[PDB]
Formats: sequence, C-alpha cells, structure tokens
Amino acid sequence: SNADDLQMIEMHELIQEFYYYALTKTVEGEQALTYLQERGFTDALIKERGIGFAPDSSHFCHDFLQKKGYDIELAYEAGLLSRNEENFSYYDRFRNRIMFPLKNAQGRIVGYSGRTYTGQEPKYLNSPETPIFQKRKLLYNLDKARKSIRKLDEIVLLEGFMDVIKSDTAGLKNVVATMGTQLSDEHITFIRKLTSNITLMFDGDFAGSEATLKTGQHLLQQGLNVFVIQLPSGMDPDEYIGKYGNDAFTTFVKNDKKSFAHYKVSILKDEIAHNDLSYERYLKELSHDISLMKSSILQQKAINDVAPFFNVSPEQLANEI
Ligand SMILES: Nc1nc2c(ncn2[C@@H]2O[C@H](COP(=O)(O)OP(=O)(O)O)[C@@H](OP(=O)(O)OP(=O)(O)O)[C@H]2O)c(=O)[nH]1
Ligand SMILES: [Mn+2]
Ligand SMILES: [Mn+2]
Repeated sequence: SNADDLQMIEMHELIQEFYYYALTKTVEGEQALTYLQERGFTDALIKERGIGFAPDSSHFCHDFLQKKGYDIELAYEAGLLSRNEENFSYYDRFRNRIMFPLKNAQGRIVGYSGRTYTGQEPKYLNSPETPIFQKRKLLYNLDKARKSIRKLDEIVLLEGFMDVIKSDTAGLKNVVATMGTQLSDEHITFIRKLTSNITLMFDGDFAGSEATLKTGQHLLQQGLNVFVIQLPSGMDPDEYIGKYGNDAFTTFVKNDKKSFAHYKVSILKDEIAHNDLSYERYLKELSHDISLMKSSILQQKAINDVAPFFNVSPEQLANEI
C-alpha cells in the first residue's frame, strides 16, 4: 500500500542519518572513511551524497528500526534486513560496507548500494527488488540530473553510479546510470520524456563496447538520437578524471561525440575489410541502422561517415538504404 511504501522510505531516510554518523564520527567507521578520502571523496561530497557506513555487528539497522517502532517484517520487505530460513530470525542485510543512498525520481531514498572496502564479494551489494526499489525503473542521479538533462537536451548514460558521482562532481551534470542492469524499456520511456538525445559513455574495454552496441541498437530502434563517447583503453570516467583532472574530462566529453552508426562501423572496421561475408552483412546492417535515424541532418552525415568503411560512395550507400 501507499502507507507501507511511505514507512519503507522513512526507514531508509532515518537509517541514513545513522549510517552517516557511523562513517564520519565513529571508531569503527574510520577505515572506510580513509578509503573514501583516498579515492577523492571530500567531506563535502560525502555529506552531499549522504554516504555512510554499515557496521559489522549484523544487528545495527535491526535494533535501530526496532527501537523506532518499525515492524521488522516490513523492514525485511523493504530490503534492509535479511531473514534466516531456519529460525526465522532477522539480521542486517548490509554489513561492513560503505552505504550509498539510492534515491528515486522524486529524490526519496528507496534503497542502498553497499560497497566493500576490504576486497570482499560482491564488491557492490544492492537492495533487493522491493515495492519502492525497482531496478528496471530507477536511474541513479535522475532527480539531481533532470534539470540539466532538460536544459542541455541530452542525457549521458554511464555504466555505474560511482562513475556518475565522479562525473557530476567534475562538472558533467546530465548523467545517470542503472543499478548494474541493462537499460530497460521503462527507463527508455522515462528518458524520452526528457530528451531525444542520449550519449553512451561506458568503460573503455571489450565489455563496455559490447554493451554500447547492445544498448545503442535498442535506443536507436526506439527512435532516440544515439551518440557515443569512447574512453581510452581500460578506463572508466572515474579513472579518467583521476588521471587527467576535471577540465580535461569535460573537454574530452565534448570532443569526439559520434553518432551510433559511425561508432558501430568503426568498431567493425577490420572485420569488414578482411571478411567479405561480414562485409556484405554489415553493409546491410549499417544501411538498416542509418534508416532508423530520425534526424535528417545526422542521417546524411552518417552516410558520409560510414561509406568509406565499405569503400563505396555516399551516393551508393544512400541507394542501398
Ligand atoms: N572481484 C569483483 N570485481 C567486480 C565485481 N563487480 C565488478 N567488479 C570489477 O570492477 C570493475 C567494475 O567496478 P567499478 O564500477 O569500476 O567499481 P570501482 O570503481 O569501485 O572499482 C570491473 O572491471 P572489468 O574487468 O573491466 O569488468 P568487465 O568490463 O571486464 O566485465 C569488474 O569486473 C564484483 O562483485 N567482484
Ligand atoms: Mn569495465
Ligand atoms: Mn571504477
């Protein structure tokens, strides 16, 4: 019910204050605080994002919510507590982790991502699916980024929320990320209402490229104008900012922004040049991709940009389309 949903949000917003105190003030939180600071998190940024620490006792969140009079079973349903399937006992889901609040589109805390700082597995532990936290709907940072997304008429999608935090701080405000999932149809529906322009900046490795191709193809199919920023090899935005600084980052992002078709064919370049079967198949694919582009202006430019990869004239490619 809406009443239960509200209680679950309250639980999240109240424990956040306790997590923040645990991280910033307590003895047990000291190592986690040092880890964040060495990773560039200022006290200001920690406070701004409301980042905290879940102690390792396994009953810190439990005892708090109990003391405040919350129903323990509801706290379990809210994804803050785990349940022993033997004695039906409850205990903290989040233990010895740095706690990053996950806010919904209206800016309410509806979940957490808990990162290890001692190399434990999994590296990041998220809230489970709950009535208020749904990964197919939530986009990290969307409530903060909405204003800039609208004014800049563009949304930038990154691979993870940590890259979002760093990018935002560096001056790139119109950024979001899913919580480790593939971009959903629901996400795309939300995004369309804000802008028709989406730029993908995933990590500069194979997995990143593959996800760029898969996500981009889907967005293109859905009628969005898709662009791609290609990071240096083995780098994510956080690593780029750490190495080159903020000004270098915001300049880089504004530099080589390529329409999806152009990015795609550049990836396939060698296979096309060497494998005639792939040449034919990818010429048909790229023709189809270009045909999906709603922007008459960008469509004509992509034809010009893609044609040389097949050693054909722009006119020949236009005819194939
Ligand atoms: N041990 C461990 N590592 C994890 C886990 N989740 C993600 N990683 C690794 O860390 C990178 C993704 O995490 P980030 O989002 O960069 O997190 P970070 O900044 O806090 O390190 C990856 O490098 P990558 O090799 O480039 O990933 P991929 O692109 O090759 O798949 C990925 O394999 C986990 O649960 N356990
Ligand atoms: Mn990666
Ligand atoms: Mn990283």
